[PDB]
Amino acid sequence: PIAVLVNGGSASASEIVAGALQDHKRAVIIGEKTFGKGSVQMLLPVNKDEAIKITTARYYLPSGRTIQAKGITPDIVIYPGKV
Amino acid sequence: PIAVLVNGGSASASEIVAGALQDHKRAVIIGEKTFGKGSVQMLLPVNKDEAIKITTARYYLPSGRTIQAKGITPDIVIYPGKV
Repeated sequence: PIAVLVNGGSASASEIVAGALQDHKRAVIIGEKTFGKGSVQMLLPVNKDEAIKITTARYYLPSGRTIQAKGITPDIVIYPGKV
Repeated sequence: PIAVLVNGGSASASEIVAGALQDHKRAVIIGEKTFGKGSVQMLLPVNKDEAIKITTARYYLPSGRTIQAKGITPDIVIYPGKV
């Protein structure tokens, strides 16, 4: 058994696991909505000493739905607080 | 699926339904510890018009443990409050 905890501070790779497991029903995502990330920033030179960091592609979760920019909705939504 | 809720104000076949499901893994008891009260009382006549009210037997949960006066310990323990 698995139980992944996510919140508004999770991005990119931490959303791939939290979304591939949820789409495969391999875990229960608990927490809040995740920080929308999931775009790769390829660095390529342009000038002799300067370059550009430009978004090139985005990767989508096993279903097909995209991380940008909705994020992951946990199955059991619960905000942080005292027990 | 089932999800039973119990509280310290439950007893006397409120722990037969909760206890039997818990021992058969048919539900997930949630709440606080129940008020331990398991016993059978009868009114055996002893004299012409005098009788005694004496407990003779209790009911033991499917496992074989007793309700009086341990009660039912929920699998998930929480207390009343605002989420």
